[PDB]
Amino acid sequence: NQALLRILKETEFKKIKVLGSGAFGTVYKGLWIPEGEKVKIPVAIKELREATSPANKEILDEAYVMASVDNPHVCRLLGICLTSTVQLIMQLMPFGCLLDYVREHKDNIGSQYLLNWCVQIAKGMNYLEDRRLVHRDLAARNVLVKTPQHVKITDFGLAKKVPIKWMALESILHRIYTHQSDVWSYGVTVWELMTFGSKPYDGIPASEISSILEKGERLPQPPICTIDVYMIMVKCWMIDADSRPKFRELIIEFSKMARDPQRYLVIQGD
Ligand SMILES: *[C@@H](CC(=O)Nc1cc2c(Nc3ccc(OCc4ccccn4)c(Cl)c3)c(C#N)cnc2cc1OCC)CN(C)C
Repeated sequence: NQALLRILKETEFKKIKVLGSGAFGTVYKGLWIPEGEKVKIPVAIKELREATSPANKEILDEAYVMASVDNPHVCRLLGICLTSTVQLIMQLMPFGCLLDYVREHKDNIGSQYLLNWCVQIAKGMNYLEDRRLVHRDLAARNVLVKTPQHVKITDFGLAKKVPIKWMALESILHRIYTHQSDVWSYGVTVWELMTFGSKPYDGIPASEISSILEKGERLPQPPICTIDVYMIMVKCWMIDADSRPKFRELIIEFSKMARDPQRYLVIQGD
């Protein structure tokens, strides 16, 4: 179709530096210069190394699926460069990533800027769930910042070495991913959010995990974060999928907290 996805050619941009990496591919702050038109436009870029190639085209059929998303908390794909390597370009969000960013400013951060981010990310999925689209990878590192008040969800639907420290039991056990597997990736993404970006399990061996969970363990309570909140992070880490809390229920609960965080997220700052 002729969606809102713009197909560009290698003669419209040229990376300039490396921002992030790891996962499927990397990313750089290239410079888009629409052909025939003029306007040094800035944009990122992901040169996905490989995947599996199970035609060299589907890579597109999905793009449009990435270009359809109609959510203010779910980054939408701009264009794409098809060739010896697929190039994913999009609007450059000058702000870091929910991950690093935060980390950067754990000082005067805010009980609100977070008690939302959790509502912004949760509100982001509730849409993906309504579209039969599974992320497969949800982490502070996979969430951009279009403003310390407007966060969006990047990277998702791509898969269509692994984030064991995020995935669930099944996904780790029986490579099974569902609208329930993320609810697990979420409650965590926030934890790293509450503990101002902190590699969960710092130490343990990705392997020893499948077990550590088999008996509900580790993943302490983010000092700050109060109680009722944690129950949200934990209740999301249930071994019985049908036990977790669908985001639709996560958005209504977080919105009930944000309207008075000073009492839900203790902090010795302000
Ligand atoms: C955080 C480092 C960090 O801040 N990295 C970034 C990333 C971006 C991105 N990210 C991004 C995401 C996806 C892209 O494409 C594929 C795609 C798009 C949408 C949905 C699914 N898949 C591309 Cl090309 C880039 C964007 C975008 N879009 C814009 N600006 C970014 C800035 C940036 O850092 C800026 C300093 C922790 N590291 C591990 C990465």
